[PDB]
Amino acid sequence: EAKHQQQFFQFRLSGQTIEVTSEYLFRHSDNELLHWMVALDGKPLASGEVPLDVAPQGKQLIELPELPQPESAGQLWLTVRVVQPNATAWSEAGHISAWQQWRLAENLSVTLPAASHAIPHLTTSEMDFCIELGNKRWQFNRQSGFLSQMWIGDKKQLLTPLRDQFTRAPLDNDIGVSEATRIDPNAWVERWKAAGHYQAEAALLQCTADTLADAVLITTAHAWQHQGKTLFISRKTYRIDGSGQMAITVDVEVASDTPHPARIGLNCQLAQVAERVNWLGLGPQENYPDRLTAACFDRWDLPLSDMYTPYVFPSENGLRCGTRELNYGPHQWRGDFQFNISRYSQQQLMETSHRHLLHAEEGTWLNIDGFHMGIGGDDSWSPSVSAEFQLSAGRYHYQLVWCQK
Amino acid sequence: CTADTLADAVLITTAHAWQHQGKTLFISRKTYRIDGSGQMAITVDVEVASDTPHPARIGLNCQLAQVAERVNWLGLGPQENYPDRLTAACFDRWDLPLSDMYTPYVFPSENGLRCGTRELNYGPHQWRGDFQFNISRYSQQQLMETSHRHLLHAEEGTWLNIDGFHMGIGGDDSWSPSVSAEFQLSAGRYHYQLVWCQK
Repeated sequence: EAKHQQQFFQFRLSGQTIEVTSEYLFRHSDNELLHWMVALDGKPLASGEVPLDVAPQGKQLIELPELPQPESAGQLWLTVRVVQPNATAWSEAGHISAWQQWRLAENLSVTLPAASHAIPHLTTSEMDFCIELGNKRWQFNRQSGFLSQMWIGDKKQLLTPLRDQFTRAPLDNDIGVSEATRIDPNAWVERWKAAGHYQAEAALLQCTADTLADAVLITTAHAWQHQGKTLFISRKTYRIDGSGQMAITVDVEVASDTPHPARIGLNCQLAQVAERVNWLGLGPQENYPDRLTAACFDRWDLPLSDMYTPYVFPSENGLRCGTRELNYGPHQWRGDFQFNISRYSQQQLMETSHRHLLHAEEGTWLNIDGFHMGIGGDDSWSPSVSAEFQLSAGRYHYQLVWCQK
Repeated sequence: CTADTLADAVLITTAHAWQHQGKTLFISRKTYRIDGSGQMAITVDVEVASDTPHPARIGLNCQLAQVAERVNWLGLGPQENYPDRLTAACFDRWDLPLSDMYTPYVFPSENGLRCGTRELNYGPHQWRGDFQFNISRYSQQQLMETSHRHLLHAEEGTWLNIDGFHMGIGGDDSWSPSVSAEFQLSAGRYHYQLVWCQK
């Protein structure tokens, strides 16, 4: 982020041309070339290299060629980079000094899914709701109202039920100068624990199931309470399609008087560990709602070890925003969400105070959040998060599609 | 366009798409739920293309067949307020005549919008949820076509426009786009829920 925000080259896309403005004051652009690439949902279509000849604090105009626009559904992204060909005394050959990305024309998906010939079968137990579709199987716990288990063949895929998560591991900016012996009432973590965010117990309100013509609909509605005061109300709709897709639509209502939650989304612990994570979204670095300018939208395939940022003081880390697709092992999640996946739970990151004392848990912890709250950074003793990055709307909605690839 | 009965409700799933010259601009997916108590639950999800210009409105539109003399809404009022001009309005219960719902601008344009509305009672109809509503005797197409307020004529029934999201009005100048980026409909995906019942 520091590298992207301190670039000596500013880019402005107008129509099809690109205005490049140098911020150098004394040197001429003699060791830089511009490399542009157009990608449809992570799949490249066209590319080219244009040398840069920019005067100090000057202007240059680059006229792009005919950009291919296919009729396939997706979003076209244009990414430009500045590459230094020769080796400077402080940089190697091929060093990138600046980059920028823009959203080109979008082709919305208007096609219809094929008719599901096979229909899901629903068994209504006294304490469970079990949906079977060939190899696929799901089991909802009627006592808790959450997705208790998923089955492919005879292998369990969930160690813990897929629940909601309105809390995160407190960051260094959230704690502030608050200790055990000194309590700062303005610190975000103290307001969260004072309102019972970390101690809220989910109470089941509604849990119904009914079969449709070609699908099975599960309607769940919970409420989080603390000392008789309701903080959050979550209403979820689960749809099992005959093609195998799980459509989860979640609506969250947050009280106005309670402190703004740091996270609105889901949480689970998968029973299978994988060595690769392939996500289409903003990356490949750790990015947040107030720190996503450096990240670029593309398809990134990275090992699970790089999903966890090795902060010595444990906190929330590894979040990737603007994620359009996420492939992990046999699981695929689609929609617009912010995901973080690691081997350590959020409660372990909260309890532990050193990274060397952290231990990898069974399975893999995954946190998919429809909405995430900022990190701040103006100072480490006062709330530094701007009002535009705080979860203060009151009503939130997000849709997830869970399938097996 | 599908319909199916539930254990205690009837679900209607509709999904449309707006196109122009072979290019899709907006995609609307609606879910209608008829409950046994009489409530209509309409959940609408709208997808807007990024390259197209930002729409000025995302919501519903209808023309009721009954005219009423009072409008009773719980929300921000009692004046005409907009997403960038709602600081003066206060949240309360306002009961006002239908004649005051239309601001008599001599040059016809969009008017009468009330933001932050939590409930809206008009005749036998009651709408609940979070929405921005404007109700008048003149359609939006008539306001577009007509250039004077004295040439406007009241149509049959009453035109109602309930919008989940509304875009700003500007006002810095009358010759350049004055609407700030925070008041523009540029998120891409929008969702709103309405409850229509008879009181």
